[PDB]
Amino acid sequence: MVIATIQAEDHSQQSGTQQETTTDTGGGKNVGYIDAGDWLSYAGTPVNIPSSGSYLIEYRVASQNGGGSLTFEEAGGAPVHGTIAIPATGGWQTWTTIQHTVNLSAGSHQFGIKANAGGWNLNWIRINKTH
Repeated sequence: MVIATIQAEDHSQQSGTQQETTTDTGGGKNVGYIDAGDWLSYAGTPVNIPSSGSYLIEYRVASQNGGGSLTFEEAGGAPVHGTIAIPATGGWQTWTTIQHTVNLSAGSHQFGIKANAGGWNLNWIRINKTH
């Protein structure tokens, strides 16, 4: 069950990145020019987590050469929720959905993404119930 979909370009603050048109399904925009240290804050759009427990976080990503990774966290960097490696997809507009699980506490969250290593683009993020 889907808690939220957040388009990557709908950040309230960012550092180091730039938006561009995407040719992924649904069109719109993606965030690109992502490098180590860069980040995206979604603090302007808090997401309500109905109950404490496991949530599946999905990322719609593209990467020419692989090697990237990100940290999913509370905006500001604490607490950190999880990390994920971003695989090569073979092109900057060749898209795939990756996922991992995190524990989240119940209540209103302001999420952020920190790039630990670049080389990837981001279309959207989706937060899902598991349990």
